Amino acid sequence: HSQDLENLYFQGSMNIFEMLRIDEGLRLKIYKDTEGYYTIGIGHLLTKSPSLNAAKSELDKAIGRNTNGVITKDEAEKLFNQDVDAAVRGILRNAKLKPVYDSLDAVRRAALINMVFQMGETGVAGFTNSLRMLQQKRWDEAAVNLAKSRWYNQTPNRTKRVITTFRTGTWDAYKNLRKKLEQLYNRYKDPQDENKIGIDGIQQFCDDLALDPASISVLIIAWKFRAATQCEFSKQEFMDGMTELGCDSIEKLKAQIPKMEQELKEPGRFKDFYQFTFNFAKNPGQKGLDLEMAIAYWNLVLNGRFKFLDLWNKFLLEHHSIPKDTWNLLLDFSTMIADDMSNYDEEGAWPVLIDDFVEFARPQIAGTKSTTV
Ligand SMILES: CCN1C(=O)[C@@H](NC(=O)c2cccc(C)c2)[C@@H](c2ccc(F)cc2)c2c(C)nn([C@@H]3CC=CCC3)c21
Repeated sequence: HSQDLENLYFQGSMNIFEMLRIDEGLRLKIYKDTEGYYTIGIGHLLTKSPSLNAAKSELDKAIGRNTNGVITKDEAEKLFNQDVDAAVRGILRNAKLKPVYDSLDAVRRAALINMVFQMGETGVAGFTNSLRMLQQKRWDEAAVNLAKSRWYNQTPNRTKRVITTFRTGTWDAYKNLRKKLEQLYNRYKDPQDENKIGIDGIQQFCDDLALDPASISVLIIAWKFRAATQCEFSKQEFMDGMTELGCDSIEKLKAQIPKMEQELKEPGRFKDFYQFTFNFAKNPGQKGLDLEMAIAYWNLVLNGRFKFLDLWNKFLLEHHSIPKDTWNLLLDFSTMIADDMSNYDEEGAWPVLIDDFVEFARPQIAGTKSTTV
């Protein structure tokens, strides 16, 4: 088949796909991009349709099988290589980019393609002076000029690697990035399972970040890393997370923590974090979340947000598993409920647990109403 990766075995192992895997990241399951559009692989837009089934239909046509929205790394490379061929055709039609592209060696061509993926042809074509320097093989001067640009300020770590590629004509910046992340992962990995960081490694990670391991900030990091389960941090989770956060060091990750915290000020992002917590805390082998574990995580994530959290604790402690829908709807209850619960709609199809809670809260509510200020 024309797309077979065996047709590229004459190339080096480092290539444009592996470059963008480092600079942008790779997703093997359909996800929504910044604009809400279904995407997979390295930034491959599937459709603007709101229908996941439509996105799956487009993916199946492009891959050649029924994927149910999940592909392999090799399949993602085939999709990406088609996108590269299209980007190169565009470069070759562009009077502002063709001369420099033609003049460049293969490694530096990859750096230019990287730029086009990030900012489009129009954006790259704006770099008139730097492109002329590249065409003249004035590598150090091009590197200096590119570093003065807004591009550098927008994505400093990616831009530094692309600039180093123009400066040297080698893959050194990508070899160095990979080694840094490998050596950092090796500081944390479980000595008995190289595929994960265990509890001791998570503790070392927290210590290196100057985080109380009991801070909600730890769970915020797990959310940003899309961690599947508490007490484990898989190698893929660590590498994908450091990539998506643009960090190759603990110092850089430490600087990102306040930005992750700030994201939660949006109710939509807090809801995402709140819903993530359920699947993260649940035992993989169980369908629901044990009540005691639910209470612990509820107290971490809802303290200061749910005005009836203390009453909720008392209600549950006098109770005898929590499904996902009950977990999710507690946040909606917290958002709508009046300070005295007077606006609760019993016909609203809330979980029985919440119906019972509203009834249980009646003595406390009444007592407060008869208490002097
Ligand atoms: C504070 C809530 N938390 C967690 O967020 C856990 N994090 C994870 O595993 C983890 C997984 C992947 C990636 C990252 C960054 C974290 C885990 C834990 C915390 C600190 C620690 F160094 C080791 C483990 C844990 C434990 C054992 N308990 N919980 C408590 C649960 C409920 C309330 C308070 C804390 C925590």
